[PDB]
Amino acid sequence: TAAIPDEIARQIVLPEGHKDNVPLFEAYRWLRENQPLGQARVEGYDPLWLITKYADLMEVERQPQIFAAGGGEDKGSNNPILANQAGDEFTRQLLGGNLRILDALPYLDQPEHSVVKDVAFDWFRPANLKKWEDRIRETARASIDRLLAGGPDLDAVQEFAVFFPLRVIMSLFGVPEEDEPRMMALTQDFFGVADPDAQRDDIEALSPDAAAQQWAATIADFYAYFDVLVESRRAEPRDDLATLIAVAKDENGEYFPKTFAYGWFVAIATAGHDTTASTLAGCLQSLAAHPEVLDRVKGDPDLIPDLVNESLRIVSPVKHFTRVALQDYEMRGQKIKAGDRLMLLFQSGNRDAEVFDRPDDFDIDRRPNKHIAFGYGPHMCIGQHLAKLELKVMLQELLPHLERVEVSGEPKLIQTNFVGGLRKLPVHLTFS
Ligand code: HEM
Repeated sequence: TAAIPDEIARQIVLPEGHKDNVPLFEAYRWLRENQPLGQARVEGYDPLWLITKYADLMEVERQPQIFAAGGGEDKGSNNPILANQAGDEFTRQLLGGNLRILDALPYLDQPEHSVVKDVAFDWFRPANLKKWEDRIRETARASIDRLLAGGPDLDAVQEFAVFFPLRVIMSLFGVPEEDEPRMMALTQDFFGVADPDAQRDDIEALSPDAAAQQWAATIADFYAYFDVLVESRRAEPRDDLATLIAVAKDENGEYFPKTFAYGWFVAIATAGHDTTASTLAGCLQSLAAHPEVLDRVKGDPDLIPDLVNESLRIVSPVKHFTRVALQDYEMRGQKIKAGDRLMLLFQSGNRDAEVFDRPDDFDIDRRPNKHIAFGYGPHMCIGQHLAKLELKVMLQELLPHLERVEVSGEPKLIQTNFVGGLRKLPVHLTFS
């Protein structure tokens, strides 16, 4: 019944707690072993049930009519992405009483979620992504050509891994190549709201609501860009993902509101490349630590999907979404009350020893690899098949050209409790 101890709670709830993976993962582990379902009561935050166990993540996510993302019929009464209390008060002042700052899938509950998700569900299915594999492979090869040209010493993140997923999604999306640097800068603002090296110049960095001001400012910049793209594609449809979303109409034959397209576009333009870049950089970091794995996958390229799955489980770059209980609910001997918020800790589920043998080991021979890096339930990642295709294609093209990865300098993580991973990985590569 006791609250989670304050230093364990702060490690997971505060963005500064994610600056270093070692103490973060040790806090997840302490909970899984000692207090698998407790309430964090951190100053400045709402109370949060920390969902640390793999089984519990599935139990919550498969019951959306009990555990809502956006607050159910009171739309926007829950923020699916954890802000501090001051930040949710800023957003309620800006929007007028609610937190639904985007019409993107994470903010929506059924049945609205289901109607909106169906606009793009088919596009993202594996069979419908096959048509893009040759373009993806040509982009991977061009990126590898630049890696070989630039020599063996680099930041494997900012000087390699960020570019391939950005070019892939912008080409599929239909954003011109010259607009990639703007999308990259806005993505850093969006995922960097609480990172001290990613502060926008136009917000008060030290305000109690700074992250929420940065979130809102970045969304307004994306809206200005995507208004022009939606109007362009409605006027002249093209064979791109922008068009599919921009022209979408509801059951009454009316366009979905423009902000619904903007919501898809914000998710595509941010998660559509950043998570893949994080997983690729993480995989390279793990191949430096486990050179015998690089040797094995070069010897058997059919192991590449297994390498991708284990990189997803270990990196788990999307750390959480929040839920709110619409009714009282008993789980694991605890009484969640109506109105209580939950924090779904996907990285912790991915280290659950009840599911994974030696869960901190990098082991590509987990078959099946039961990871929950893409979440679960109706909100399960829509982009998962595109991410796994891009990572497979890039590793098929890259690994034959790598004999060894050495980390030659200090890795840096994005300081976030949301969408994180490496921002810097200094390497020395040995090419074949
Ligand atoms: C390594 C790559 C990725 C990882 C690990 C990842 C992980 C996740 C996770 C954990 C969730 C939340 C699921 C839940 O609420 O249960 C999610 C949601 C989502 N992801 Fe992915 N993602 C990846 C790539 C992508 C890509 C490539 C796209 C788009 C092209 C994308 C678009 C989305 C969207 C739109 C949502 C919201 C779904 C909803 O609420 O219904 N993701 N992702």
